[PDB]
Amino acid sequence: VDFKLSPSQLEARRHAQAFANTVLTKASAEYSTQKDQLSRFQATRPFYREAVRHGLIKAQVPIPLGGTMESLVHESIILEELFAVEPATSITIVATALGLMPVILCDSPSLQEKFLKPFISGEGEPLASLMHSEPNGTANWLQKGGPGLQTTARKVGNEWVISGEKLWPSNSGGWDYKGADLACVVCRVSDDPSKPQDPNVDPATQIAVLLVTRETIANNKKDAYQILGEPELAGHITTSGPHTRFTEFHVPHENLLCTPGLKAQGLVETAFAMSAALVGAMAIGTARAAFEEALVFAKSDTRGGSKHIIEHQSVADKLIDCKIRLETSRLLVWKAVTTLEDEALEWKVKLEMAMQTKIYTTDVAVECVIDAMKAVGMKSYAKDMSFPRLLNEVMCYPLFEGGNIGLRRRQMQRVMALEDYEPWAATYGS
Amino acid sequence: VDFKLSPSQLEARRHAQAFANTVLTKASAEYSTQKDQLSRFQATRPFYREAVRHGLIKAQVPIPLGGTMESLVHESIILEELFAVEPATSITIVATALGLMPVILCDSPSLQEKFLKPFISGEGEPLASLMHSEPNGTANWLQKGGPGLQTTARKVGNEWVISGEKLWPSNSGGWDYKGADLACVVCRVSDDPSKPQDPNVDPATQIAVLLVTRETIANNKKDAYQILGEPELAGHITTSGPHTRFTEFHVPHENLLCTPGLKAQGLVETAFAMSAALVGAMAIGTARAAFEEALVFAKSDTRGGSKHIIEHQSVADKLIDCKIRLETSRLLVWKAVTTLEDEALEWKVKLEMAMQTKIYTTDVAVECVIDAMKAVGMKSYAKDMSFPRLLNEVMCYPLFEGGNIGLRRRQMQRVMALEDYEPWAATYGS
Amino acid sequence: VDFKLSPSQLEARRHAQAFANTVLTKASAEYSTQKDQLSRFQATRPFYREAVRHGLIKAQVPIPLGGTMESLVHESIILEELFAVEPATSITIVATALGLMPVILCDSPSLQEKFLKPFISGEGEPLASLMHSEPNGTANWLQKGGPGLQTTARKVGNEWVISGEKLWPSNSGGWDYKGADLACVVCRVSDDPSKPQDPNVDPATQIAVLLVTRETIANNKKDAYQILGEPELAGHITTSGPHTRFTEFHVPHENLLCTPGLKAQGLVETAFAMSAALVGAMAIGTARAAFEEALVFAKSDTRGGSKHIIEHQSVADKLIDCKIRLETSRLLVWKAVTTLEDEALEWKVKLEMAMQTKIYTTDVAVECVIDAMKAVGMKSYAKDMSFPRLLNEVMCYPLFEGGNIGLRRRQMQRVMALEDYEPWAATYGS
Amino acid sequence: VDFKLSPSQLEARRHAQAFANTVLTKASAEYSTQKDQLSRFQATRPFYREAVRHGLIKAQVPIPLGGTMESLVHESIILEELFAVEPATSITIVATALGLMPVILCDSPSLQEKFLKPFISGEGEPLASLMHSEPNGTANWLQKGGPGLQTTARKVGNEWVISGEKLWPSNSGGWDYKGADLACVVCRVSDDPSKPQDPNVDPATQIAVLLVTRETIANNKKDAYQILGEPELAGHITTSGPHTRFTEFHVPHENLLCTPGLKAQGLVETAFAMSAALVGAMAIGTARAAFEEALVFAKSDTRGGSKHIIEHQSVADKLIDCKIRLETSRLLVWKAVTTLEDEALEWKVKLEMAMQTKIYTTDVAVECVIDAMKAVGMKSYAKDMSFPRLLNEVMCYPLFEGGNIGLRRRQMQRVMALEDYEPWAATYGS
Ligand SMILES: Cc1cc2nc3c(=O)[nH]c(=O)nc-3n(C[C@H](O)[C@H](O)[C@H](O)COP(=O)(O)OP(=O)(O)OC[C@H]3O[C@@H](n4cnc5c(N)ncnc54)[C@H](O)[C@@H]3O)c2cc1C
Ligand SMILES: Cc1cc2nc3c(=O)[nH]c(=O)nc-3n(C[C@H](O)[C@H](O)[C@H](O)COP(=O)(O)OP(=O)(O)OC[C@H]3O[C@@H](n4cnc5c(N)ncnc54)[C@H](O)[C@@H]3O)c2cc1C
Ligand SMILES: Cc1cc2nc3c(=O)[nH]c(=O)nc-3n(C[C@H](O)[C@H](O)[C@H](O)COP(=O)(O)OP(=O)(O)OC[C@H]3O[C@@H](n4cnc5c(N)ncnc54)[C@H](O)[C@@H]3O)c2cc1C
Ligand SMILES: Cc1cc2nc3c(=O)[nH]c(=O)nc-3n(C[C@H](O)[C@H](O)[C@H](O)COP(=O)(O)OP(=O)(O)OC[C@H]3O[C@@H](n4cnc5c(N)ncnc54)[C@H](O)[C@@H]3O)c2cc1C
Repeated sequence: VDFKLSPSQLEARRHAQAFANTVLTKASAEYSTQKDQLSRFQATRPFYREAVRHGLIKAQVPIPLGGTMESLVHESIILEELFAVEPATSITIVATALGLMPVILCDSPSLQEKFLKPFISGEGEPLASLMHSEPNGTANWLQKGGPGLQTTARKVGNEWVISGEKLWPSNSGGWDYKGADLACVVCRVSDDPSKPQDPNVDPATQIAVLLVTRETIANNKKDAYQILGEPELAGHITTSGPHTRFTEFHVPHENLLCTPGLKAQGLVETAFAMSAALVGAMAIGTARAAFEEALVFAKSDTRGGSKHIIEHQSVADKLIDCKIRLETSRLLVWKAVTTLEDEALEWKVKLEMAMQTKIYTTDVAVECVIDAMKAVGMKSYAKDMSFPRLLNEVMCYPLFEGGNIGLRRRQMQRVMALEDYEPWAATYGS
Repeated sequence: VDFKLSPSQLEARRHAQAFANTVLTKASAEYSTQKDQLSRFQATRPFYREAVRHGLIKAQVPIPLGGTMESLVHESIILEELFAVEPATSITIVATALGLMPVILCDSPSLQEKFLKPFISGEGEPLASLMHSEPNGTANWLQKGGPGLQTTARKVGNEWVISGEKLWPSNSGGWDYKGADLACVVCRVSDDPSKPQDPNVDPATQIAVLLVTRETIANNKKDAYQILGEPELAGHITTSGPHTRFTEFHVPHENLLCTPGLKAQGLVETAFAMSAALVGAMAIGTARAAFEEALVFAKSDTRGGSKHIIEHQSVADKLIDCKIRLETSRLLVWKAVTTLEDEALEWKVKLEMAMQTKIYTTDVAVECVIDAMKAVGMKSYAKDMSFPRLLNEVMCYPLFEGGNIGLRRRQMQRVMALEDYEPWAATYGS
Repeated sequence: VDFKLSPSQLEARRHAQAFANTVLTKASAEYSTQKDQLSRFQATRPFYREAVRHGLIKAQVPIPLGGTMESLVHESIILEELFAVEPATSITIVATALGLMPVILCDSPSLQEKFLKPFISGEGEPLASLMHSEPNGTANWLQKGGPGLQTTARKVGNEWVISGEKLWPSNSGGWDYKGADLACVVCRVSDDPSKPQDPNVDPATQIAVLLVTRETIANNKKDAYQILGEPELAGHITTSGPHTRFTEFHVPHENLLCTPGLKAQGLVETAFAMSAALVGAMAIGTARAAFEEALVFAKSDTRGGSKHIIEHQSVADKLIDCKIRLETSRLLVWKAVTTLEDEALEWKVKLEMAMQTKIYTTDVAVECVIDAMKAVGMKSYAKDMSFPRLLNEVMCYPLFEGGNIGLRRRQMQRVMALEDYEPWAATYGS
Repeated sequence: VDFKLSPSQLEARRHAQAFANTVLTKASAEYSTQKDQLSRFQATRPFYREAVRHGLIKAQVPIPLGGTMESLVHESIILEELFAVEPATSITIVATALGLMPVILCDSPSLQEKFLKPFISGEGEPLASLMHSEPNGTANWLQKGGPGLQTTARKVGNEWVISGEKLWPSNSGGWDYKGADLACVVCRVSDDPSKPQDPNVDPATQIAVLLVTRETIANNKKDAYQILGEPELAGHITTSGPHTRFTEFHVPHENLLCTPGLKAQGLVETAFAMSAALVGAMAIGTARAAFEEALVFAKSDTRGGSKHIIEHQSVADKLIDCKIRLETSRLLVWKAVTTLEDEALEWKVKLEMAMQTKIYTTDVAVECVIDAMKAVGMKSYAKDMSFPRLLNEVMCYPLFEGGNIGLRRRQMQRVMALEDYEPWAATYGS
């Protein structure tokens, strides 16, 4: 046990720091004049282009597979620094890394080689998307007896036909609504999309993931793929996770990521449990910019009295608590990622640790922005301070990458319920 | 001890709902299409005009002073209700009420007759503002040995000369930046305003209130009253509370609301204690809107599953916690306004109850919207639900109207520390 | 609406305070010297005797039925003052009250007259118990599908035969293990006590309540009613709430309280809803003792510094939090028992209000004792202060009178899920 | 960054579980029959004897000093295992670790060799005690202008003369009230103890540590050293920390630990910072006992339902919240201790980290035990579960070892207020 950072870990951080200040700081002058969600997301392209030009997309892909990813701790340190300054574009890198996951994670070197190609290249503006989420929601997608997913696939010849709607998956229609360079569309296999799911089949056995690229979309009727809309979001106002209708959408059997069933759900599960751990780095960075603006203010403004605000017990108390949450949070994300990475542990041990991390860090970052604001007082509520932005931004986190109430709390409840559950396995082994 | 409502109480409510539904829901369509705080405030003018026509401004003024205000519970009921639908305009009404309070509460019938006449007339869109807050903060305005207010006043012959800046005062510039129809400006008396407050005088002894009209400003040089700015706020985006610089600004002695010193500080303290209790009705309206939107969703939505979202223990739990916060908060606000109205009670007993009320109800309203958003899940985060508006608006309450950390917890703590403190005196008597 | 107390509410307070000061403060000299739960219960008899002689057992039966109960607001006020000083004996009174409740609430003049007679006489030390609780739990006692209560009854000729175990019912074995003077035993009906509950009959349809007296027990065989043990409890170390076995226990049909089924369940439910609301007065008393002990200490102790510790903002903050929780809880309790007494309101509005009361008051009393200890510091942890006793006493409340996690939040949740639920009905009617 | 345990960190754990299971489990039979705090402590003497025989006292001293302590993380893992089973004796081993710390931390090799001999011995029952706390309190001992420590020392010839009272220091009177084998007595230097601390001198410059053995006490008159009492504690009922008076108590110059003043104060600070960090492991163990007992219950108990109660979202949510707290706590304890051992790091940085750890782990473990009791329900309140023991044990943690409100938060506030404060020095370097 050791918490020291190697020189490569410190360079990643200097690097992510330098990119956030020199490039990210300028994003806002471009997007803030834009009209609606997409205009703002599009005003973001030059900065994501830089992100690739700085090698940050290549760093989403492990070295065995062509990329420059050194570890998940490196990745945790980079996201925290990025989010600490500007979640525009930074959010696009992460959506893209999530998009690449189920490939990154498969049995097929040829799929890996085929699909990872534009991201590991160092040029353009390539975008991935794990399209799981729907208009009718997903907390119960694996429930025996229930509607299951409403994006369905049937096999017609040597292709697959997709029928169904998706909502929220970031990046999913690219910069232009012609689609994203790669997108892993998660489906339920239904021969007849007019049939309810069979209440007697395990929903997990019917999962299929089907890659879909700008090519697939194009080799298809102009209306087999339409963008019905784009949510106007409370914060993260430069992201795109549109409403997408699939109508008789043809995709080649070669684009099938793995056997449908338990193996396809495994990859979606594993992808999502990784992003669950990494997302705490996003919360950390946001709440960290809250606390740091609050700290600098409290150490330099006396608010009409004789001493700096930090000298009031109640002010220091709010700051102490933010600090505590940030520190315990970080420790937990690093603990989580390192546990994911450890080949000796069973999956369910790694999954329990990831759910904890997602739940704790996202919940606690909310508390941390709000205490920061409360300590600054009325000033924190005017837009010449970061706080109105941070507050909207920070509320995404318990909600997204699978909300705490619906998904992550249940996934951890299921694991704890198991006969052979070991609460301390990630620490004390066995 | 009795909680049943009277006929006038039930009608006050039916009337406020009818006005919020038929008039206030139409406001968004007008203010949304505007680019800056001030435009969005100006766009609200017709709704304020209807409110006067509906009696609602006249009902900010006590019956014996010519108004129609029936009781502070009547006021409470109406503000919850207005605030459960649309804070735009609603917040103008309550800011006019605060602005009218130091006149309401003074003991001079000729000043009352004169200055309250516009606001009981049934006509126009007259605005009032209590101009207290300052760019440097006010948590410490009564600190002995501190700098004190930065708006000072001095007597020159037969008039008063205001110098310095105000920030945040709702409505203070008016519809058009030529002033509110009535402003009570709170100033610290200083002969040489470039010399520090004397460390040796109780700051409360130097407080003056000066009434400043559209006329007083019209009778001064153009650069003697300058709006330097209008904060862009997170929520309540249709309010106005500019940054105003008074430079050698002449007020007539007949505009002095009373003799400078402890009586003047006392009128201001009593004004902010009353609004400290009432602001809980605002908090409860905004959180009720959250809890109700969530509740209706939880009961009409299975969120891809077999059963309505409310049949899940963790979902019910959040809704239960919100309900309880709403319930306890309303009880407290009614308890507190009823306390303020009790003649048999010492002011310290009334002060303490009003501070409790503001702290609790405002803190817990935030918890309430956030818990509602959580139970609704990802959908609560897009702007075709009310939540992203509700969240930004609720964060105002702990911060504004004297912030809890700096102002109200300290006012309460001064009373608790007094030798003669009777914790339960509002309940069980002296 | 009104919070002013009448002269008899003031008197009731005066009288409960004088009783607690002059009588209840002496109990501890007697019981502390004792070896087990029961001897501590037994050492408390002279104090219950004084309770009876001060008319306090009679004040648990309403005037229409021959007792002196003035109103549930009166009751609340007495409970607060008893528990503010001494829960021993105080607990026995409220347990007697609960055990009388189903006779009180049954619409049957001959039963009322026969069974309440000892409790209105102002003589002896008669005890009553409501025997619902069981060794295997009771949160799921109305679950269709489930095993249901395991105290069953069957009618065998002109009489009823009880077989099963009860645990936790206060006072149930009387002073001497020969039985409470009146016990209401809730059973599930099964003609064959070895058959599992029929999973297609709604459990509420099978509830019976049988009245047992020391005479019913004496006309049974010795081994038909055995006390199997007495829990040694964290706090309230002077209550008896035994483990009881019923083996072939013979009860006269005419000791049957009402027709088995929904009417019988409905009686148990009403009794428990009323104690739900009144138990908040207990939680308040205990929490209030803690707060008032910390307050007086904060106001007189400098802790080796130069000011009373109440002048430290982190000290003030905790006591402010305690005051807020006490104040809200009391308002809530009075709202609840007032709601319960309203004939115009339907059952579910009342039950929901009561559940809300039990949940909030009992959770938040814990926090209020723990924060009071943190305020005082080390010294709170030693038995020359009250805090050790209160700590253990306050933690009963979330758990007993139907726990919040499994009983009260489920009852409240079931109400909130009905299509015809009106959240604000107890406040603004329908 | 690495979280994997070394084979000796694993053996430390095994060794500690073994000791606790085989030895500590037997203490309760012995101490439970004893009728006061000292009697209960005395009953423990055979278990501390066994702990010395297992080398646990020797493991409290670093290797270069003739001890067997391998690292602070080993120490943390050890104390977690002792406290997860039984704080009796365990509490004495850490109290002795603390009493030894001023001596271990001093820069003086022959004083080490002399005073540490009996603790690295492997033999007897030697006790140490850090005697700092006083009847009047210690949160403000360092306050310029305040009263200061009420235990004072003056130089007389070649001896020091102690006057005043200590309260709470653990083990301070020995097994028999003739004193601990080594007590470090913290005094304020004063030539006339009847005269107030000089308000113009920095309290930290007047600090002296005198080492007092059974010999030092033996060489004095009977009434120079006297135990005036022994607090009866809520929890930790077998530990001793008496009320001690010193009256003209004479200590030799060779027993002064170091030069009075800032060097001496720094030795006290350093020792209490180390315990502040390590005490989290005590808190983790108590809260873990609670979590684990409830988790077991939850997966074996249906509570008359048809499913194990962990199957209920509300129950699981409780256990999830506990687990998060214990996980985050442990990470933070390991971070804190590792940070203290970092020679490359500045003291402020180590200090802040240790303060954070104490505040979090000891606050959050109270919540953890209370949540666990809520999940188990009525049953947790009876003394045949371990919860009544845990509940009183846990509430010591936020209070003892420097309370969180008075001491630990204030220390952290002063570091955060420093101009050259680096929030992340411990994670990211300077
Ligand atoms: C910026 C942003 C980016 C996003 N990026 C992506 C992306 O790359 N890929 C993608 O797939 N999605 C993405 N989303 C969606 C995101 O992951 C959501 O978390 C996902 O929609 C699941 O949402 P939900 O947890 O609210 O569950 P929902 O199904 O919408 O359920 C909502 C609520 O119902 C309740 N509930 C439902 N079922 C249960 C139950 N069984 N038990 C208890 N409570 C229950 C819970 O309160 C829950 O909060 C994005 C969203 C945003 C805002
Ligand atoms: C919608 C809206 C309407 C408004 N309407 C009005 C109005 O009608 N009239 C008017 O005058 N103003 C108005 N304002 C301002 C509002 O009343 C503010 O609450 C007021 O500016 C005081 O803010 P503050 O409590 O943050 O104090 P500040 O003095 O600005 O200090 C801010 C922070 O410093 C810390 N702090 C400072 N001093 C202390 C201390 N001694 N102890 C502990 N902590 C301390 C606290 O954390 C505090 O929150 C309005 C603002 C808004 C958004
Ligand atoms: C099991 C056990 C073991 C112990 N072992 C030892 C030991 O080995 N050595 C030893 O010396 N002591 C020991 N004690 C004492 C222990 O370390 C206490 O923490 C110590 O007495 C200080 O307590 P306190 O923090 O409550 O400070 P106090 O000075 O007693 O202050 C009490 C309260 O006053 C308020 N307060 C006072 N000043 C301020 C301020 N300036 N700002 C804000 N709030 C303030 C705070 O709420 C604080 O909680 C032990 C006690 C126990 C129960
Ligand atoms: C001082 C004292 C006096 C008492 N007086 C009486 C009395 O007069 N009469 C009487 O009948 N009893 C009495 N009892 C018992 C008391 O009312 C208990 O509340 C009752 O035993 C039920 O306990 P419980 O809520 O924990 O339910 P249990 O059935 O014992 O359940 C325990 C825990 O399991 C979990 N759980 C079980 N089912 C569910 C579910 N469906 N959903 C979510 N979680 C669930 C919850 O976390 C719950 O807290 C007394 C107890 C004490 C300590």
